[PDB]
Amino acid sequence: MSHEQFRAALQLVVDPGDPRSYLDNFIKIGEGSTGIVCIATVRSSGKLVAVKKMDLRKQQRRELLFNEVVIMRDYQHENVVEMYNSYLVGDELWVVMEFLEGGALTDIVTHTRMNEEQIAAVCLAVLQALSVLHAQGVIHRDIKSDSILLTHDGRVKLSDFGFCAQVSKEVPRRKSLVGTPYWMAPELISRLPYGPEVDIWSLGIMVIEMVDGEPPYFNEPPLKAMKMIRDNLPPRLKNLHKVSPSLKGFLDRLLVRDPAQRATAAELLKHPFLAKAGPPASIVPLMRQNRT
Ligand SMILES: CN1CCN(C(=O)N2Cc3c(n[nH]c3NC(=O)c3cccc(Oc4ccccc4)c3)C2(C)C)[C@@H](Cc2ccccc2)C1
Repeated sequence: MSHEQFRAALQLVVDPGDPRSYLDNFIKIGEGSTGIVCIATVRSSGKLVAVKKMDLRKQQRRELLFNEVVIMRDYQHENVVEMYNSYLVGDELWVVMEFLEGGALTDIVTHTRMNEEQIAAVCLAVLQALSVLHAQGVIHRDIKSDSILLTHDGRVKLSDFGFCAQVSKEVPRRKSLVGTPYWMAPELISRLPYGPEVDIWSLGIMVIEMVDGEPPYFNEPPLKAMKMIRDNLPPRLKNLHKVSPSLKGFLDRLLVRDPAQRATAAELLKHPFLAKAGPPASIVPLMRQNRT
């Protein structure tokens, strides 16, 4: 797919018109894997939203970007970040999405230690989203703390579907090497046909993040960690004894090398560990703006 076929295809699935017609005061707040993030205001209502501006000339696999807009444009789930509109502006894809005040889980796991009630709440939210997604044949493929956002009141939402893929009866598996090194499933690194189960492994790594503050082999270069993940026995927790038997049991069902033996999102939703989940209000204290 050439650059022009890409822009054209993109132009075909994005909203027509210029967002500058109803969006004001754009203000950069950060950036991502291939662009920047800004906050803006909807003219008519004064409602604040977040805008993801992506550089089309920096997309490694531009097919994946197309998949993100097509598959998730109208997606609606309480634990999934909502996309309002998308626009093709020159050589940039602008995606207008909801603004989540709580930030990403990354900032939390790297500056504080969550209790088990907070961890269960996060796992539960992510698992509710994945169970619905997986049932529809949608695989996220980039589960990690960075992909998890929080609302001001503590609700958990899955975002960053930039690496997502679709499977079906006709095409039950994918083989693309995608995701983030430290969180990649061993079967995916091995380049073996894989399915939704890879999200479950990545989630397990995110659990290690919540307990330890970082994923396994985080002290190793990405390509080296990938080799270790693919060839070594499942990773272990540094703060092993600081977690309960319930959390350890839960984790053991996530980090199973053989995907056929790994638990599924649906099965995990009934695991005793998630019964400890606290309400959204328990997540609030974790946010940077509220941490001491
Ligand atoms: C690694 N990814 C995380 C998700 N991002 C998003 O796509 N975001 C972030 C975001 C959104 N809505 N509301 C927020 N809130 C904050 O970002 C948000 C809110 C409050 C606090 C905060 O952190 C902070 C943490 C420490 C210090 C200061 C701030 C972040 C959307 C547009 C969905 C990705 C962007 C992207 C991807 C690809 C290409 C270009 C851009 C990057």
